[PDB]
Amino acid sequence: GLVPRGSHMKTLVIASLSGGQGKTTTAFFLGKLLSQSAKVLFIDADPQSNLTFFLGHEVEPSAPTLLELIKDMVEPADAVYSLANSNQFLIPSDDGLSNAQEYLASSGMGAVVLKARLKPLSEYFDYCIIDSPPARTQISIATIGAADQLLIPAEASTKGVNSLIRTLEIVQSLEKLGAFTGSILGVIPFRDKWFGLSQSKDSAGAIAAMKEVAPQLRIFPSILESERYKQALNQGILLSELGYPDLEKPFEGVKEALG
Repeated sequence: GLVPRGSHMKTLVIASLSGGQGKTTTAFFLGKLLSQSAKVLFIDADPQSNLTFFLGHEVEPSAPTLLELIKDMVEPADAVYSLANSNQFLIPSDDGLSNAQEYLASSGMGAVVLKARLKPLSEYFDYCIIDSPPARTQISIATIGAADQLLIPAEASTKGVNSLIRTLEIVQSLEKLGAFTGSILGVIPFRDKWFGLSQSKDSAGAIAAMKEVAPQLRIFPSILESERYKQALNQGILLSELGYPDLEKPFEGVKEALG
């Protein structure tokens, strides 16, 4: 049973055209951090289902997940599961989430299907954090449509700059069509390589080119390349709890920009 409150749930989406463990990382640590003093709803919109795994949830056989919520086969709240933490909940994903592609496309309003599905939950949480799939897919675009704020991780590399660009053009076209009504929180570069005191010229350049391509956008302190992210993720804890609080700073920065 879900306790309703005075809350008007603010939906944040971590979206980026290309394949990146950057979104899932950013969704995990950012959600966990928001849940310190707020009620947070995680949505795992990637058919790879990592966020669901990292948050330590397993989907039982006849259990309704995101797929069932998208296809209107179940009340929204029946796809919301409680987590270990008392402030964190999860609309999971497993195997067949990709069957949502056909359903969404053929509906003729894919990009706003999820936005609709989640309205009912508006009063029950303070935040919704969506980890979107690593492609242009129907789903990909339904998450963007659902967003009040959009956060775009981008690899500090040429591939990352090109992905930032394709993502902004996808967003713009959804805005023109009326699907995307939110604003863009900013870009958060990731896999930024440093060699002690000097950063990789390649990373410095990509990040410099991000500010050029999108001078209107805010570019957050970046996520250093580091195995720690994967280590904490694996044991389901924050980076500060693992012992490396500096790495947590760029996520703190994002939290502070939502308040």
